[PDB]
Amino acid sequence: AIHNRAGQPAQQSDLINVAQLTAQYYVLKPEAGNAEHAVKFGTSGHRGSAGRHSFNEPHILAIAQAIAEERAKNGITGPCYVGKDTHALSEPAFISVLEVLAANGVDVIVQENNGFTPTPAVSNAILVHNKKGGPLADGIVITPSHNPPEDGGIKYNPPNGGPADTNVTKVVEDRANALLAGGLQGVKRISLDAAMASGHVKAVDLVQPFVEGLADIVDMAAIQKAGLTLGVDPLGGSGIEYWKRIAEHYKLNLTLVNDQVDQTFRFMHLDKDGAIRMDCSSECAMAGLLALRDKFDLAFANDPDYDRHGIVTPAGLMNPNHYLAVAINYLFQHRPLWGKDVAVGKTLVSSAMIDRVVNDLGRKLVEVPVGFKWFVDGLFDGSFGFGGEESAGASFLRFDGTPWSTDKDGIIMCLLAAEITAVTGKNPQEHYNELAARFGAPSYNRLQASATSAQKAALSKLSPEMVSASTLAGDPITARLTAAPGNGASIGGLKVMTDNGWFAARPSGTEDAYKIYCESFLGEEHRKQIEKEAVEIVSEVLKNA
Amino acid sequence: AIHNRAGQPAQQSDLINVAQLTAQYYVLKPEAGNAEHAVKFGTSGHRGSAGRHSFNEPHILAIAQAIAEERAKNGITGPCYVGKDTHALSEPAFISVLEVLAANGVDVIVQENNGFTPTPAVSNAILVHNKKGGPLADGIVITPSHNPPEDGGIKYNPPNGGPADTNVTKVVEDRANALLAGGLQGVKRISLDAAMASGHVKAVDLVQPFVEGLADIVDMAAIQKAGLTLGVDPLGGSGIEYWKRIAEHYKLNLTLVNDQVDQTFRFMHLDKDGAIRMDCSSECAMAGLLALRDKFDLAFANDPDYDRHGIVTPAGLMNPNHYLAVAINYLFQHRPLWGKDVAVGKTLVSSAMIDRVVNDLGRKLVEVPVGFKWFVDGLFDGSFGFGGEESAGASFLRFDGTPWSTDKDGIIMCLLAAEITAVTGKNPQEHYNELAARFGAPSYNRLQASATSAQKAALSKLSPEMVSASTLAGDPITARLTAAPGNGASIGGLKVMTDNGWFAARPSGTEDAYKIYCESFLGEEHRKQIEKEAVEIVSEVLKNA
Ligand SMILES: [Mg+2]
Ligand SMILES: [Mg+2]
Repeated sequence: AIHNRAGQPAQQSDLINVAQLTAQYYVLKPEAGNAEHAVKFGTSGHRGSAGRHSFNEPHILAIAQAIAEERAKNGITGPCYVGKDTHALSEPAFISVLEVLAANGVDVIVQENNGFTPTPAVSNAILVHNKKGGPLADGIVITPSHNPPEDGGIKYNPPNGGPADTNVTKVVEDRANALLAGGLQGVKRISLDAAMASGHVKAVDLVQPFVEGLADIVDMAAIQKAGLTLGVDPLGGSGIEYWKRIAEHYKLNLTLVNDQVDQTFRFMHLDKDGAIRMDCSSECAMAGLLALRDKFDLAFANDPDYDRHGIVTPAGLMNPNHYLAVAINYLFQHRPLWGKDVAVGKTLVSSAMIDRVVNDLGRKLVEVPVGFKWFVDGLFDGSFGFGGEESAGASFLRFDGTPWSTDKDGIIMCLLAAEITAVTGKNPQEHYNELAARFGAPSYNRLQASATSAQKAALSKLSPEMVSASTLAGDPITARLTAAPGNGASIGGLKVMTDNGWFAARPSGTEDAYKIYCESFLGEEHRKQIEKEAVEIVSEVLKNA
Repeated sequence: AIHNRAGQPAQQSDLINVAQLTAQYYVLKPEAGNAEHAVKFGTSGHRGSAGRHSFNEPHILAIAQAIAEERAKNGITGPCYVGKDTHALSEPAFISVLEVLAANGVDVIVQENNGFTPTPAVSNAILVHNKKGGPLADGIVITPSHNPPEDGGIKYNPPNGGPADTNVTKVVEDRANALLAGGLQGVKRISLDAAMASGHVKAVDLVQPFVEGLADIVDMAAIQKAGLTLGVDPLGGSGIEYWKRIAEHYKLNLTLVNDQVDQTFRFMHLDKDGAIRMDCSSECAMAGLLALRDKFDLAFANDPDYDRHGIVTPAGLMNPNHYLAVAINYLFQHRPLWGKDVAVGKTLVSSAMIDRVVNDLGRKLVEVPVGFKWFVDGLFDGSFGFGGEESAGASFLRFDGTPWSTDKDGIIMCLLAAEITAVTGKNPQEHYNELAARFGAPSYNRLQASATSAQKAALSKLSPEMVSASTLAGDPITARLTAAPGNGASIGGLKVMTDNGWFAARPSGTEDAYKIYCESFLGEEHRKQIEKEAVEIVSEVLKNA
């Protein structure tokens, strides 16, 4: 809570001019020779804003062309599910995608009545389609997640239903930039009217199959029976009709605390930094729902692409790590059809409460570097029952151990909290309190500082031997890691562990800086000692960089 | 109220998708040969919606080109003041105008910071500019007035500051449609960036000079001294910053009841027909302010272009026709510099209360046909002190009898209500009560019935001798009119008068029907006898063909 208007309702002065920004998509163009305006198409696709010359018609035409080409080269001939969120720029982007996909002879499936579609609803659609064993489906999701109102995003999900990885994204990025440099000569395009008349664009209801399918992944009958008073802040996002449909279809006492869809997102409370950001895990952004927390047994919210979740109880907004540990602890004791081998995916900076829970359940922990990409294959083939990120995104398998969404799914994570409460009679925070009473209440913190460009490079080229420390804050070190133990993938940094605590140091992805994540099960003072020693270790190893 | 939800707050389901509509401006086009998609550029300019292929980039490019050409032909080489309202489609239309005007070498003056500008602010800017006597300025107002959120409009005001008349609009319309049929070949256009770099687009604050200028038309010192508690619903329109600046500059106890600017206009109460229409004279649309009316001595609202006014007191929303009479009766007794050479304008269908007031004051009444256009020249040369129309639009002179706005001005009409209240100690409704006591309370109504295109044609080609009746509802007929007595212009219908009442019949311009406006100073029963006989007279004079 840094900003002085953090947590306060947005004011008119905070808001964008939606129609102007949308005009800018068409009338402004990336600058020849300007790297800031180029396509940057990564793990979350390409994001930017029309007013900054970084999310405009030429970008989306170029990206859509590159995706059409790539998918064809990869032998994908089934439909492309194209979903969009509630950001303003998702509308012009969606149209550009249809124009180019249809021109390249791609069969596109869209939500009818220009509706909105969660990331996991695209993932789920792809998976359900491909299970049929015919021509392969893939998809595009037109969202910048929880970015502010002026931003747009677009990303690709290949036939395994998860985010595209760098083997695809880099080729797409280079191709799109080549097309921009070429004045879009290589872009094939037809008018929106022609695309709709072409037969290549099919409008369907994606909502009902997804909503009815939930019964195959969450215990909707136990939820119904419990008769809980449930609340949701849809945060003006892409799954607002999904929540309404879930309440209707499952006859739940589930109340939307507001039902606003507004491309200025003016209904939002401002985030910690005074911006309008639809972050379901942020206390400031969640101030609206938190002021009503006493009215519900359980409440929740989702970011605009509905791949992330925030869990509220009368006690407040749960810490996302705390919830992951509780979700895992519950699922692995309440999913008998999951094979003995089905494993638990965890990122290296997530809480070691996860480790403790997993060890207690006699289940395999597969620790991976940060990034949901590391869970996709294991969710897909059913070897990971669960994969989550401490950034409040996770997914888990259907009851029968087959995948539901291989991208993160905020809806199943929220409904899982309701299942937990219903089946056990205790909400997820009460469950966390019991974990803390059993194992101790860990103290977690993140630090950051500048590094020179050379130091930042050095930090990602360490070897365990470069670290001679044998103790960390009074305990014997049990591991010094530069690769994730679960999958052997490089951390691009360092993790050091003891039985009582750990730290991980990683370069920042966007600045010449590094971050240190650390956690102690002995408390605040012990954690502060870990911090001091982590900084000492990192300084020593980068001293010559 | 006709619609079940009239006067209710809009629901989400009532709202447009702003970015989609704005995208349609660019990606949809009018259908070649389809008259419904053609430019229709009349008294209010051209209005339509991008979603109906009637307000899209090609229309605006074509109209801007036609205006550039027409103004040059008419010897206008000073700047063009280009103002816009708060409708979504005003944003892309604004950009289109800039691109074409700059391409044509036209100097353009705009409100700084992409701000919004009332119709009368454009009119005033033109007049103030041209009083300096160099190259002539003109203007464009990008507004569809109070039309629903999905609509756009654009209209032209020549150097006399008033709405363009048919001698100009018909020519602009033909040229625009020729350009459309010609695939925009004769349209000169440069990019928005080029237009901004060209030096042809100058941004200024139009607000401050307008606000400071008000002291030369309304008695702001008297209003200040009275210390009234005033309220305003800006109705998310183009003058919202004007009301704020007025309050601050003149140190008034004037509160905005909301300060929303929202291209969905979701804050509105639904109009009589369930649409979202920003009509300041509609009780349904004004339900929000009316709910708050006990909080203020006097309150105001304006339609999005701020050329019309709504006057509220604790008794409710004033009937616009009543307010005109009150405005005239007050002004001509509180404007000593408007000598005997300054007349009162009145349209054909306005109340005969105006006749009574004007006679009582020993002033000249100039009765004109329906249409504000008939007041422009008289306002411009000072020979008309005031001219208003029944739909709550009017203007009047500065204190010294020179023009302020030759288009309708909502701001001066709202502030006049405050001046009346401050100077006299009686609000405008209280003044109407006194007029009713002096002259009787007239009973006014409008009737309509079906008419063949042929009967409507006959209706407009009548002569006084065709009305053989010598009495109307028991009184001798004192006038049988087919031309307006004040300026001799054809009325395109018939008006019959006695000392106690009158009716006027005109063909409908939008339906196969005729309309009869009727009023009696004897009361409702007498008015109904006037109706009966009017229908008989109309039937008779049209029994022909
Ligand atoms: Mg997200
Ligand atoms: Mg208007």
